[PDB]
Amino acid sequence: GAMAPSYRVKRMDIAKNDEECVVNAANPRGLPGDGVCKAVYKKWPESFKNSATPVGTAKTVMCGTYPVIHAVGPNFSNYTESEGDRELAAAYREVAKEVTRLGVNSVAIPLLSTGVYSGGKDRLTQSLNHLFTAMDSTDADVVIYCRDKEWEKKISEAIQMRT
Ligand SMILES: CCOC(=O)c1c(C)n[nH]c1C
Ligand SMILES: [Cl-]
Ligand SMILES: [Cl-]
Ligand SMILES: [Cl-]
Repeated sequence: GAMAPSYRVKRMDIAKNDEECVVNAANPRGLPGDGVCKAVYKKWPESFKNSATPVGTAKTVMCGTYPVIHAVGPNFSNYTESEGDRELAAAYREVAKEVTRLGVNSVAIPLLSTGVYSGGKDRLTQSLNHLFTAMDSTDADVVIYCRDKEWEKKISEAIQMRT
C-alpha cells in the first residue's frame, strides 16, 4: 500500500500517467474505441488480447508487466438512469477488487461514463462519488485524469472537501 493513501487529480492524457497501473474506460467488446480507450489502445495495444468483458465489470490484461484494468461503464444512451447508476457503481467496485488483487501502490483512473457514454449529461459528481465509494477502502494512491480545466477545479474541490 501507499504510506499515506491519497487522492489527486491531473489534467493530461492518462496514457502518460506516472502510476503503477491504469484503468481503461473500455467498451464491452475490447475494441480500440475512441477518447480514453483509443489513447490506451495506442499506448498498450497488447493489453487488448481477450479484454472483452460485460458492462459493470473490470478485466485486467498485462502489457509486459504493466497492468491495464479494462473497466466497462454503462452507456446512458442505452440504460435507464436507475440501471445505469447501478452498473456504474458496480464497474468501480470491480476496479477496487483488481487494484487490491494486483498489490499496486498507485493507480491512474478516468471518470467512467462521463464522455461518449454520458447520454449527453454532466455526470462528474455521479461518477466521482461512485469512484470514492469503491476506492475509499483501498490503500493505493489514486490519481484521477481529466482533460477539461473546469472539471479539474471541480474534482480538486471535491477531493479537498473530505480532507
Ligand atoms: C475528453 C476525452 O478524452 C479524455 O478524457 C482522455 C484522457 C483522460 N486521456 N486521453 C484522452 C483522449
Ligand atoms: Cl497531455
Ligand atoms: Cl465514456
Ligand atoms: Cl474531462
